[PDB]
Amino acid sequence: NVLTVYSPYQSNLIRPILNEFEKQEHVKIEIKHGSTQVLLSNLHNEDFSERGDVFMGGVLSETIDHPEDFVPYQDTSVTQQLEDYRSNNKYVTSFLLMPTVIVVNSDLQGDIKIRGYQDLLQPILKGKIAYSNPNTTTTGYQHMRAIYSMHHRVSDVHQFQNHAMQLSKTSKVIEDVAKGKYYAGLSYEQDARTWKNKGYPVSIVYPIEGTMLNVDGIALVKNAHPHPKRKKLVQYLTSRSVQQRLVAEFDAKSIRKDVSEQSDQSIENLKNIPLIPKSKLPDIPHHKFLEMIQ
Ligand SMILES: O=P(O)(O)OC[C@H]1O[C@@H](O)[C@H](O)[C@@H](O)[C@H]1O
Repeated sequence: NVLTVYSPYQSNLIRPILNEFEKQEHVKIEIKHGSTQVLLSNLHNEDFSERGDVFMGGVLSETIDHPEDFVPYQDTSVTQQLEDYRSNNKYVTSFLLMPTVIVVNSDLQGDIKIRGYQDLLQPILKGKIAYSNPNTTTTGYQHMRAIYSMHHRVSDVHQFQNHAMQLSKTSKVIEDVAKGKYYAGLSYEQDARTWKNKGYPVSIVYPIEGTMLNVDGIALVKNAHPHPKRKKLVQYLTSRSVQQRLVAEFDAKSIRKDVSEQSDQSIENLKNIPLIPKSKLPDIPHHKFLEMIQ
């Protein structure tokens, strides 16, 4: 009856289009939410027979520690995807492009300038910046990579961590910044846009030193009784019309070549974002980088 999806995404991004899939395909979709690595660890310890069917969200092509929990599968539409971001992981289909961002409370900021990671180290901001657990979250892990990528110095990562408060959940960062508990935080584009569009005093900052771009992925979960419509769901989520819907409604950044680019107001087009070049990312395993910065 039920197709189960693991997703670190928030409900407001995926519940509507997953509802549209229910309406079109007459299948009931339930979502298991959580931090990326928490979902992957819970999935790993799940019986084959209780497991869900699809994992969507997170930098799956680079942070799946147990490939034996997934089925080798990429959607056929990878041929229509942007050349620079096609998954090199046979278990993962690229789904969305998600810039990681700095979020600033524009009511608390005042005259303080925050242009990137270096500005977060200003003494006035000490202990008043937040980020999420790099061991459990995609956002915290990708931000620590971005800081390390600046000069490939672990001391830069430690300097930031000694300056900021680590939170358990990524979405707690944007909530506490938007509500005025912190001056700034390390978040991602869609989560920042959710609260800014709700009227909260939130500024979205793309770090001038280099903005990490997440290639979010979709993967089929190895279970005993896979729902036979799960490949239709992956095709649905990576299709042109559905990707166009995500772009039009959320200012999402599509993985496809044949979908519009939309950067309403303070959301920036990828061409105007100082992305960290691939050549600056050292190609270091997920677990090893976490050992490096511990
Ligand atoms: O709670 P998490 O693990 O940070 O995940 C929440 C989100 O983080 C972003 O960085 C990713 O681009 C999203 O795909 C999603 O994973």
